[PDB]
Amino acid sequence: QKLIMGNWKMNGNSTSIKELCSGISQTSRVAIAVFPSSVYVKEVISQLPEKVGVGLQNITFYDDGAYTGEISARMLEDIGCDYLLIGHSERRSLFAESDEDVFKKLNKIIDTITPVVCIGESLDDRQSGKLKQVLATQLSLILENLSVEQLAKVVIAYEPVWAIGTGVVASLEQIQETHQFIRSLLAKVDERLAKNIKIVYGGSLKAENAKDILSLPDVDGGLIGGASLKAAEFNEIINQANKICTE
Amino acid sequence: MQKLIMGNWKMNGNSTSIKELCSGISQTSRVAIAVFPSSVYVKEVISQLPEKVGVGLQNITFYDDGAYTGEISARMLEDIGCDYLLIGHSERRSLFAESDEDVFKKLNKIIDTTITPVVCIGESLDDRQSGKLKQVLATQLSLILENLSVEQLAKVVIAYEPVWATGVVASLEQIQETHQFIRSLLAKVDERLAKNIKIVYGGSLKAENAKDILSLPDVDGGLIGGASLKAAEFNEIINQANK
Repeated sequence: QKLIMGNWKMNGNSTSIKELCSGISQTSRVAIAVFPSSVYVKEVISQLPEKVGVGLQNITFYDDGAYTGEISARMLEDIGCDYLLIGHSERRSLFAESDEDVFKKLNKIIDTITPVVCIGESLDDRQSGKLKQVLATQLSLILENLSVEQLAKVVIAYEPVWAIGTGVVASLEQIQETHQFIRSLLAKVDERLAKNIKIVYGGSLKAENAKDILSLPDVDGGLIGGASLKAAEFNEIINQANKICTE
Repeated sequence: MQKLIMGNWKMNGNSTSIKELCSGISQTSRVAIAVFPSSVYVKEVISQLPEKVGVGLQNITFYDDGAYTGEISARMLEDIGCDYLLIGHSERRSLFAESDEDVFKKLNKIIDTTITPVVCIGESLDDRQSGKLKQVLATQLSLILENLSVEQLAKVVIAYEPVWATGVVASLEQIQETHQFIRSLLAKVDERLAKNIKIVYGGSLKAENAKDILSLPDVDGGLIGGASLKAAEFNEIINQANK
């Protein structure tokens, strides 16, 4: 179940999305997903087959009621969302989403909807040797209070912020190094699940650099960002993971 | 007169609980009505509510379209067909650290559009009982009344939420002199502008107090929370505020 998903982010409109969902609709035992903006979710699930998983890029761990401008897990399931994004760097950097905020939202849907826990270290963290410290911290509340049965449903979406926006390139060794380390943090709890948990890379992925990244031994797919906005591109990234996983 | 009765469905309801709400609200004169559903339910409300009833979004951002998850834009506000937008609600200011500097950048984004912004203001129990009410209220409109022209400050709605009032309820005449004060602020900008600006009241606008609160001299409309979800009590308040 090679998990290839696309973060659409706040980009697009009603027309550019319907033109894409037709283009997105175009494929062996793999897993493709899409996270559109909140206002377009019911349209997107209506323009795609259920084989494609659809989710939202953020909810709120509050129960329904006096909470303005927010969406809940119960309002998440009513739309028909299969997955859910948790802990994105931009919600963490531009809105100060803490590790406590991540675990609260995760606990809402953990026993239901496959969660997508996003993690990543900053550029100052990697240069100051805070690499392994922060990634263990961003995993503390998850691995300390949940079980193998709940851990298996969690999908880690590693996105290295030290390479996003900073322009600093990411060699395929340090990509494999971090994915190998993230898996080792789970291996400290259970290795049979750690070796069969989907840790998808959420850095800069394009159709040009598609292979040699998914081909790495510790990559279970990608959390594609800007490249996922185009069908001829996203479906090209689709077909790459399809062929390399078969042979 | 003219009343702007608006319903803010904060974080409530489902598709089957909104269809019955929309069709069930559809039963007014030259008196504007608006509805604030969730972003995951906006087009469902557009598909079930009449044209003359406004449908706005609860929260957007000020950043342009780009690498921003979990947010909604002013374009997505316009492309989705929203006629209104709620700005500066006390819950987003309390629980999610929404600042006046955020309120202004989001308001300034949509003021040049056909969308009527609904900027919300209000002080808590600490502020008014300590006399700070005049300060913590002029602060929140300070940025807005600064850079916005008298023409820009038109079609801007001031929703005053009495956050200071659980069992205790804001007194009736204790609201009129409050709505009188905030208009005397824009009276320093322009008396005429402060004479036409619609200022609604963001409190427990329940059915058994429809006329009285809306009959206060400086109450230009209403932004209801819990009773907007029950269309029977929602319709009656618009019906008891038809004139």
